[PDB]
Amino acid sequence: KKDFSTAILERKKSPNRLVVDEAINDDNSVVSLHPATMEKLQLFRGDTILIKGKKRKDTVCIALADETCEEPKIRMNKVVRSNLRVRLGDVISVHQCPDVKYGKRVHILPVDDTVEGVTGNLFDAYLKPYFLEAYRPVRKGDLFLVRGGMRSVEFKVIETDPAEYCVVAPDTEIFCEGEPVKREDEERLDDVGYDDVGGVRKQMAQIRELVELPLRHPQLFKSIGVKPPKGILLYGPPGSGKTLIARAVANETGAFFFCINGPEIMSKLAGESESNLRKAFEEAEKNAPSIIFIDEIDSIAPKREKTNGEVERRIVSQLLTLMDGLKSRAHVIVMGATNRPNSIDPALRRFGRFDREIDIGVPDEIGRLEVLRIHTKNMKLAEDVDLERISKDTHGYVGADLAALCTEAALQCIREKMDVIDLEDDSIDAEILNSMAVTNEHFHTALGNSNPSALRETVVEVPNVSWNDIGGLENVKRELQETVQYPVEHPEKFEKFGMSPSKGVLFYGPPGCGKTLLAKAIANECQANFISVKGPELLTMWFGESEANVREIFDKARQSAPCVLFFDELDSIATQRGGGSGGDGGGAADRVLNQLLTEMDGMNAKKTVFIIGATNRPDIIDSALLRPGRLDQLIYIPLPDEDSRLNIFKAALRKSPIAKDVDIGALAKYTQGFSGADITEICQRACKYAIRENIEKDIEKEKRRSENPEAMEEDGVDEVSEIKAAHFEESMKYARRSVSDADIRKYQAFAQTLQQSRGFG
Amino acid sequence: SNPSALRETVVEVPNVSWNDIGGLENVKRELQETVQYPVEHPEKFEKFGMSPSKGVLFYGPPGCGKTLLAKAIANECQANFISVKGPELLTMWFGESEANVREIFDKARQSAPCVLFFDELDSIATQRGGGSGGDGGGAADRVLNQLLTEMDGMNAKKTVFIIGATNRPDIIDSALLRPGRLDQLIYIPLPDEDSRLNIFKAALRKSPIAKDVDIGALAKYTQGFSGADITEICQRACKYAIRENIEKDIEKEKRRSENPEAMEEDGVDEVSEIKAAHFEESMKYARRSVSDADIRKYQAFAQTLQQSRGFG
Ligand SMILES: Nc1ncnc2c1ncn2[C@@H]1O[C@H](COP(=O)(O)OP(=O)(O)NP(=O)(O)O)[C@@H](O)[C@H]1O
Ligand SMILES: Nc1ncnc2c1ncn2[C@@H]1O[C@H](COP(=O)(O)OP(=O)(O)NP(=O)(O)O)[C@@H](O)[C@H]1O
Ligand SMILES: Nc1ncnc2c1ncn2[C@@H]1O[C@H](COP(=O)(O)OP(=O)(O)NP(=O)(O)O)[C@@H](O)[C@H]1O
Ligand SMILES: [Mg+2]
Ligand SMILES: [Mg+2]
Ligand SMILES: [Mg+2]
Repeated sequence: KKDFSTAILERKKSPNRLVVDEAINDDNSVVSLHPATMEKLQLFRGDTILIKGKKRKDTVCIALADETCEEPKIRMNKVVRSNLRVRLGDVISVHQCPDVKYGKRVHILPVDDTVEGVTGNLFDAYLKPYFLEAYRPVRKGDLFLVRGGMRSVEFKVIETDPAEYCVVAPDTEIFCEGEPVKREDEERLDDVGYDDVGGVRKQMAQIRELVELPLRHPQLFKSIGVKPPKGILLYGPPGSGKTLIARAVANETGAFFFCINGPEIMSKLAGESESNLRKAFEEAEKNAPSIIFIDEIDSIAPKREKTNGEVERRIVSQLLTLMDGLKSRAHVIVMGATNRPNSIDPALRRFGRFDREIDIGVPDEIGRLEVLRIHTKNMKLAEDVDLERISKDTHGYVGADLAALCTEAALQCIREKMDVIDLEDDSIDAEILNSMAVTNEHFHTALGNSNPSALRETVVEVPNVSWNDIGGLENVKRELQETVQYPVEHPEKFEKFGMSPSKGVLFYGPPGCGKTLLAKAIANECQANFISVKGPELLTMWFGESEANVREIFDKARQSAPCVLFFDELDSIATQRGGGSGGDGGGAADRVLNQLLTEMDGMNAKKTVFIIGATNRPDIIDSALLRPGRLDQLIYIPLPDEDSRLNIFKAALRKSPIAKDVDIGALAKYTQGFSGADITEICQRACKYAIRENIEKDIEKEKRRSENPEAMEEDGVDEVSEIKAAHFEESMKYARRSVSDADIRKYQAFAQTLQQSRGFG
Repeated sequence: SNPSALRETVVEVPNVSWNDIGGLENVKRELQETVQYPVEHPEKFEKFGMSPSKGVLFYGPPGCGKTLLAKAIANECQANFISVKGPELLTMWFGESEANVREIFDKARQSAPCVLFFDELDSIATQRGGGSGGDGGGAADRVLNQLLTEMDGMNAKKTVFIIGATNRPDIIDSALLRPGRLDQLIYIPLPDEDSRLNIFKAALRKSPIAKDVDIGALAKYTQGFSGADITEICQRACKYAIRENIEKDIEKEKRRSENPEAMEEDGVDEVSEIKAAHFEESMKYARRSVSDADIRKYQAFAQTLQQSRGFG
């Protein structure tokens, strides 16, 4: 089996599907099909055909024959590619045009920017010389290019007869009647689509199967005897993808789309907001199938505790009544968008309303890369821009932030060219304008000068850490496999033996021994999402979103199953219940303790969700967290031993320029009782010393050359500046253990007597 | 899919029976008198001109089966069971406020007969601080005083029994032990040699245990272990067996794939029963959750718990 969640997105290869390719002819009403492809299509040489494009756009052209066109090719020209909205490499479908429909009229009008420089009737110069007796097929809404000399005027197919498409026979009596098709109309063409949304595939698949399927193929649901949900609610960080995704789905499904912007509704006088809502719903019902996208729904339907006026609760109630009135099932779907899912009134998040919710969260590396590719598809990038590096460096960047980053890169490119650009002149040199290109350094500078927005939001992603990055801890990994991986990859195994596992683990040990890394590594092994939460972050949550922060992170973990919810730095929240119970500063630790235990109680029934903790202070750890049904498994992470420290050094320096004479194993003997953090700080000090050394070396070399320029560039060239043993010796000189010999036997004692904390002392 | 009404109080008869609980014969015998008789036979007490008490407190080492006894006695009497934990009560005040404890008690009244169990009294029933103060503990003080107030009005409802459970009898507020409240005191001891065999059997009553595993043998070696430790031993053993049979199946499939001509021999996946080796390995890492110094103290409290309403 496989994960069939992302199955609707898959394109089903068919004999009628041909890949896009360049044509041998620039004819706009004629393409060229390979003879074999035509035979599969039952077509013949020079036969009109309908090409199915993207965004519900299609054109009509006569297919020729040529053996150079490989089987998975169609050989269309640039104009057809633009009309279909398909770039090279897309997979269009081909259908026949048996009804050639020799048209009596083919209304043709020009575009203003393609007419600049025409001093004669366009009908007698462009249209008639190429259409009369040519029998060129024409598809309404497609821009065919024409030439009548030096100027090239492109006309849109305004109004054919038949209306859809026809063939331009000699009987087509028509001329150019005015210029009403100015180029600015392109703002509503090629606007949005599936290809314009990147970084979301699971959410996009969910939206498509909840919106497009009920509206295009309701027969499936009717036969299965299930009524599909009518309420969808997109939510996520501001600027992520919501309004784009809604419009993309609406345009791709080809259903009547009505946008109800919250500010627009609330900016009108009382009695017009409700009137507009009623009109929108009525029009959607009349023109079914339909979609009603309510952007910024939080403004028109905020939490009832926050809304003050009566003409706001009235609008909320009107919206609720209208949604309740949609149970007629007139192929109408109401989709929402709100960055504040909790700010929404609870009534909306109920059956018969917005009951199905999709979280358009922060994208991962591949998503950011795809977003950047989408946004830079039009910019004049140079041949040395590496978007992979930028995507790796852009952590916490939503799509809007990436678009702003591209814009800032372009601006920085302009600033570099400001020296050769004079602002006083009302016009800029054409050659200078066309020679501006965005380089990688511009992007790096823009990224340095740009800041992320969704850097505080919880991130649900598979960590990149593997077992290799962690040195030693073989037994800990061996037991973690049993505790986590087996009940996830093989859940039925436990049911076979009639015994359920435990969904809780606690890591206790000296600081810097690799407790945070183990959680990430085990998540990576099981390919399960990882949610990182720190005690300091939890403590500020109560002074803020309050009760709905811990509940929210746990709900997110539930929605993201399988998951590994890690609570680092339990030394603060899990502080043992004070004997003199009191205070509000610790009344937040008591909250993050009791409310957290309450959620732990309800989490054992979810399955495939494991709650892992980490504490450097097992003495103060609340004994309640150790209860069965909670973090009861206790795993001790010891200080690395002689063998483990070699692995730790190697991992810390797995990508370092270390010299050939450095004995990694030698340091292990001298560094005993040092945590992994100290072992990494040793390497950091060594790297800093090497940087100092090679900085001084390069400075001395350049100063030697400048102290008599006649001195030529000798064979001496900048070297690796590898980390010599001297640097490691100097680092070990200042290196100091972060765990004392008196603070290790105590950890051993707690390893012995930790779970006994639920009783007396 | 995720549930929605998973935080709401559930008023249902638990599925736990006396069989799931090992040992504790005397505790069950006295619980019958304390609970079942005044419910099934209410007129009996009126016949003798003496009313019973609607309060019980379970105090003992953790993992000895205090939560299970309440559910079992509810199941025996076919009475509804309402489970409330101290951590849940503490967050109620920062929320619905006064109308959470009142609401659970009203629900218990409406659901009579009922067994209102307050697990984890170690937090709400924290002894009234000598230096009374603070708002973090001002929630424990609330869930204490407001709870006692409801207990006072609950003795007239009849067929409603309030049971508590505390692993820290030292800090238990002396007010909860007053007559008209949780005044009956029942001590749940650590299981003895005979009880541990029953606990193992119950934990493994639906397990594939092999024919050579001596359940009684483990009982001798595991002394001072709570029932939770006895169940974690079985959990470790099951995990080891899962590892063993996972590796066995992987090796078998890899053997077949390392030359597909090798046919499917008579060897087929077996029960993968829990062999004695798994139990030995589990006992290797098994560690008591109750120390020998933290059992004599429970005995001392069994002796001198109800004397907490006076001085120290
Ligand atoms: N996944 C994406 N792929 C491509 N462009 C994107 C993507 N996400 C965002 N953008 C770009 O960034 C813009 C901002 O996103 P938008 O769709 O307005 O977000 P929003 O969630 O509706 N914002 P708000 O209502 O202010 O919280 C879009 O209009 C695109 O130009
Ligand atoms: N076993 C290890 N192998 C390799 N690097 C390690 C190891 N342990 C610690 N480190 C390094 O030291 C850093 C700190 O350790 P970390 O994994 O954050 O432990 P922690 O328990 O979260 N520490 P603290 O929050 O300070 O108590 C890691 O991110 C690594 O760079
Ligand atoms: N007498 C017993 N017989 C069988 N299983 C038992 C017994 N005592 C404890 N257990 C097992 O151990 C688990 C924990 O015991 P439980 O009945 O929750 O005691 P508790 O007093 O609520 N513990 P705690 O809240 O940790 O102080 C039970 O759910 C059973 O799985
Ligand atoms: Mg929006
Ligand atoms: Mg930690
Ligand atoms: Mg209890």
